[PDB]
Amino acid sequence: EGAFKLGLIFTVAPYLLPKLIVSLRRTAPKMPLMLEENYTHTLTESLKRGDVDAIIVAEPFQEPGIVTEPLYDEPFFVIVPKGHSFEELDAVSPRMLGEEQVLLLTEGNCMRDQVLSSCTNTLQGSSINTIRHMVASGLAISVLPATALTENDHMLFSIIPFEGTPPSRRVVLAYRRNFVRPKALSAMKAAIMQSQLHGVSFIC
Amino acid sequence: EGAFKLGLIFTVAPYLLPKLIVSLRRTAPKMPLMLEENYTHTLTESLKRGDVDAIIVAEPFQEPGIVTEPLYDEPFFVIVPKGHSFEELDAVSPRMLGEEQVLLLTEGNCMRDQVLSSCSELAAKQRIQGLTNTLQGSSINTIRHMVASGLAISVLPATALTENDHMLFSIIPFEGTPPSRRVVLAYRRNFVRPKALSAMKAAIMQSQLHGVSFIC
Ligand SMILES: [Cl-]
Ligand SMILES: [Cl-]
Repeated sequence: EGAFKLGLIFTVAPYLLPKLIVSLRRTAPKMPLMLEENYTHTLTESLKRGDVDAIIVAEPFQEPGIVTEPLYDEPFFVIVPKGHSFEELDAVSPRMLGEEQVLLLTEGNCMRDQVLSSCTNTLQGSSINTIRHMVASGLAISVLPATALTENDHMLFSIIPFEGTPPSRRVVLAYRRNFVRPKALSAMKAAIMQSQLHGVSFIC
Repeated sequence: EGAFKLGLIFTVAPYLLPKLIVSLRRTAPKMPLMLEENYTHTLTESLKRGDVDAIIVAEPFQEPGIVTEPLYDEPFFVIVPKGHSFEELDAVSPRMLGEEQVLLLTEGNCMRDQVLSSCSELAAKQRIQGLTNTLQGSSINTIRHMVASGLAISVLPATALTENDHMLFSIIPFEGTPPSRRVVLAYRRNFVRPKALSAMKAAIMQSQLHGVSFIC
């Protein structure tokens, strides 16, 4: 088979891919990947031009001539520096975060909106990588997507769940209505679905 | 506010930060960090305007009124899909990867040139149709996953190599003298906080990062 071109948003790509490759070898053993990571907007534009075959992005997503399929829901968690007061709380986070310094990802990341919608000087990182290590060092607190949280990273900060129903995002596969590789696409949505990504609720 | 503003290149930040954060809690346990990851040239401009207190970059680096202090050398390794011929090879990779499809980082990554300048059978392809025809990924993240998917082979910095990703591709050593990069600390020459600086170099030197040789 010949290369599928897949684009994933920044806040998803580094976490989904490792598992997508493994389950892709089950579902499309002979199909190489050509991979793009980028902002939703530049990703939509590139898919519209057929520069890229399918992209993984998140609600809200609506675009003429483009089809999306649900993949999974991914809950958010609050992270805080070691010794932050929320360390005493079980899963006590609603919008008690109005009184805290919160790092939000830069504009262009759909993750700024989805946390903002849950609850100039606004402390802000360009990425999860810089945001998690800023928090680790005590600069402030943030909100991360479940799949961005290493089992092994309670050494760096503390993950404090939201209470009740956590804010979450819906990750989806977007592709052109007129796309003409039905087998590659279908093989792709199955690798993702059989991927075994931790921390999410697959949509079935 | 006690906050030290530190910038690091893309191909360094994700691998050094976690350890650095841990060393830093011994050597400046009250110094919070503002961080930026970016391309070298972007980073230098920020250092110069004082938006950032210091930056982590690699050789070659020379800039007027900027000082650098070496931190470590970091070898490169070839990575190849599962089942690639290089897999039964010894540590055989000289530059006989002029014969292979070689993924390389996009323009703005100093790692593009370091990989190039090592080999030359590879600069040839760039001389050809290069710099857009070239087979490239903007990040080590997309590259590692194209190599693992089947797409091609590549050359990676040691500290990017998960001791537990033999699942995805195969790490092939360069024979004899591995090509390497030199990671260094750069700051303006008359920075007012020599103590902040010195705790940074200290925390990095003691970070215990794997696969590098520290420069003492
Ligand atoms: Cl990120
Ligand atoms: Cl540069």
